[PDB]
Amino acid sequence: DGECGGFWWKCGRGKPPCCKGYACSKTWGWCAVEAP
Repeated sequence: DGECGGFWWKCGRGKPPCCKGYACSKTWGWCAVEAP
């Protein structure tokens, strides 16, 4: 039961466990789906 964030949540270098398919970004300051 890994925790998941949302579509555009705020995160550091991947501290908060985002949802499957979502990636966090320290330069951006948030976590979202890795489309690009």
